[PDB]
Amino acid sequence: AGFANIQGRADLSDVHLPDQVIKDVLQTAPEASVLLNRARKVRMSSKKTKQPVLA
Amino acid sequence: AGFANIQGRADLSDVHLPDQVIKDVLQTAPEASVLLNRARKVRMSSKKTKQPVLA
Repeated sequence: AGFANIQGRADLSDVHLPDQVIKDVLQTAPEASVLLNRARKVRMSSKKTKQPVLA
Repeated sequence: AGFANIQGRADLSDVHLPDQVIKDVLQTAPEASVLLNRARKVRMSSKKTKQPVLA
């Protein structure tokens, strides 16, 4: 054997030296859109809308 | 003999002419650390911590 022997990290399986886990995801919140909040909103009831204009 | 004699400082022992002692040590009080107060604080239970991230 000799004198150099010491217990190391690599002598144990990962089950006995587990990483601590933080359960929640590190993320920033989903950002809201510009046009769907600034623009005037109308319900469409057809694929196309028509309006007359003075020209 | 003579007229020249007078009692000097050097004619007494240091026991009888003591310096006054102020017992309290002159010092400024210990400062606080920056990161141990400013950062967010968590208790670790293993050499490593692992967290999931949106990527």
